[PDB]
Amino acid sequence: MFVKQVFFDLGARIHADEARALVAKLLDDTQPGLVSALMNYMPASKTSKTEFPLVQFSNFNQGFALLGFGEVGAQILSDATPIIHDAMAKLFASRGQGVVVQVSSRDVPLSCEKRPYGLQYTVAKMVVQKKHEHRERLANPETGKVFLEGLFLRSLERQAAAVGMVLPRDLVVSFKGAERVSSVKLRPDSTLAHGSLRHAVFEVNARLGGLWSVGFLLSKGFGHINTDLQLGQG
DNA sequence: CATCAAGCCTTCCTTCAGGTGTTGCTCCAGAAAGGGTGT
Repeated sequence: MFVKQVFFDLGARIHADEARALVAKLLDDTQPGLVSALMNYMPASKTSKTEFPLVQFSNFNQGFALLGFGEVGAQILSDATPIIHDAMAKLFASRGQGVVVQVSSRDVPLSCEKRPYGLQYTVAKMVVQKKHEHRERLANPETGKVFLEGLFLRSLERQAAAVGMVLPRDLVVSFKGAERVSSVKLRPDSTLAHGSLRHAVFEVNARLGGLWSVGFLLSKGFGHINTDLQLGQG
């Protein structure tokens, strides 16, 4: 259907995972149901859900941003916005002179159509390795290529299934190359790290008309970009 | 290339003129009786 994008401006850039950690800490004391819905927690305990994250953070040049996929995530985002905005207002008025928190909103629709010609899409900060077997597949390009093709196709399929719209199942994908290889950290000052691709280029015969999320670590603002910008971006 | 506004308001009838004159029925619904005249 549609995905709603909420932009939060504080005058300074904070990273999406750091904003996720910061957002949880300020509201930990009060209103726990709002935090449970925002982070996609299970309704009983603190453990997050296994399924597709409806609410995820993203990147914003002067702050961070929220993505709510579908009507449920849009409603969760709709009820979350004033409490979170007041939380940054009190947090940034507690210290310093004070800064005006500035909000923005968009309701981006989602669409997909199959075309008989290849189309190019580039994704930045792409996490691909999460067990040892995926590290073994990444050593040889032939057996890592088909793994990446299946990962991209299953990512598109699970996002189409979670948003509630039908995706044609005759899509063919192709992967050209990635600019860099870098690690990501789950928590700061932790020895554990996950391998990741940087500026990866993919080619799909079909076209996409909105925000699309691919791969793992979707709730940390990793590996989603606006396709509607990328039609004819060059 | 996608949203982002994607109207608000308040007006939202007013006054008389809102007939006048005239027509407003007529007539006949008998049948001898005394004269003619025409076949």
